Amino acid sequence: GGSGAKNSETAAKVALMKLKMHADGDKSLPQTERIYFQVFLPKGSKEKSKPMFFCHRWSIGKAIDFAASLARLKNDNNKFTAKKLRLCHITSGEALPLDHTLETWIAKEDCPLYNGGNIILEYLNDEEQFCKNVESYLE
Repeated sequence: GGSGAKNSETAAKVALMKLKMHADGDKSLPQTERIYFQVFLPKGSKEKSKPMFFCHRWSIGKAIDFAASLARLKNDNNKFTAKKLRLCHITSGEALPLDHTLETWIAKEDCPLYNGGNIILEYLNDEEQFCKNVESYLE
C-alpha cells in the first residue's frame, strides 16, 4: 500500500482488531475476558514490541512471570535474591503492585492502562516501586 496514511477514528478500530488478530493467541476465540497487550522488547531489532494474549483476571505482576514462561524467555523471577522481570510505564518508572489485577484498574475510576495500550518489561525487584528510566536503555 501507499498514499501515505490518513488519520481518522475508523483507522484506530481497524488497526486494533487487526492487531488483536496478530497477537500471540486465537483470533476465533471470544477474547471477552482476555485482552491483548503490546510488550516492548529489550533489544528487539526487527520489532520494538510484540503483542501478547493475557487475561483480565490475572495479577499485573504475575502476568509477566507467566508470559516469560509461555514465551520461553530467560529471566530469574521465581527466586528472591535476583532482579525479577516486571511491567512498568515508559518514561515514568512507576511499577504497579503484583497484588493488583488489570480488570481492577481498568474497572476502577483511575483506569491508567487502556485497551490497545503499550507496556515495557524490565528487570526490577519486587520491593522496588520506582525503577530507572527505560528510555535511557533504549536511547
